Amino acid sequence: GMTEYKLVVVGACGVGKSALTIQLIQNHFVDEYDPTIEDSYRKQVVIDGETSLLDILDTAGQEEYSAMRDQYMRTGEGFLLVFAINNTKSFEDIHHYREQIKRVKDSEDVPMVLVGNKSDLPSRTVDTKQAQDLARSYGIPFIETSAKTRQGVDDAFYTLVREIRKHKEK
Ligand SMILES: *CCC(=O)N1CCN(c2ncnc3c(F)c(-c4ccccc4F)c(Cl)cc23)CC1
Ligand SMILES: Nc1nc2c(ncn2[C@@H]2O[C@H](COP(=O)(O)OP(=O)(O)O)[C@@H](O)[C@H]2O)c(=O)[nH]1
Ligand SMILES: [Mg+2]
Repeated sequence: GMTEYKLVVVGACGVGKSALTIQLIQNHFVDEYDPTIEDSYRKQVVIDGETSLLDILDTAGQEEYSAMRDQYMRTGEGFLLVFAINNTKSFEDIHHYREQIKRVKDSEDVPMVLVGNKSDLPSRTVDTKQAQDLARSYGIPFIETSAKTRQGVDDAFYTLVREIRKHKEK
């Protein structure tokens, strides 16, 4: 079939994984999506002239969840590491998600983007510099998003696809 990219969205409960995914797919802001629904969503997109079918796993369950997730993690070509700028714990969790990804990818080199969500909120608790510096250490892009305003949403996913393309050239 057509060109596909397998994307997985991860990060702490409540960071906005679902809101980001729904903004990408449906172009609206959902503020009360069941925090427990884990499903895959698709979108036909054009990125730098390339038409592809994005397959996006919006994760929600505990660390050990299902065979279907294990399968999605294995096919996963790129990962959005999401935290919320007003939640220090979600940022502190980031290495945990990166560790688990590297584990499911047989330790291999994995396209990723660090995403600081909820950029619209006034009471920032996560230091922008700390996020930039962490992303730099990982060798990955850092993008600030708001699922509310849609700022950064396309950039986050499209950047991830571009990272996958680069990886595929090796
Ligand atoms: C509100 C519920 C929610 O959004 N949750 C976020 C994800 N859940 C979670 N908690 C801890 N550790 C997790 C993981 F390690 C992983 C995971 C597993 C394997 C590879 C990569 C990866 F990110 C996932 Cl998908 C979710 C985790 C808690 C609930
Ligand atoms: N202000 C603001 N709220 C957000 C944003 N993204 C998500 N939320 C809210 O944060 C809560 C959790 O979002 P959700 O997408 O369900 O998080 P998930 O558990 O990671 O899937 C919901 O009340 C959303 O409306 C954002 O960018 N800005
Ligand atoms: Mg969710």
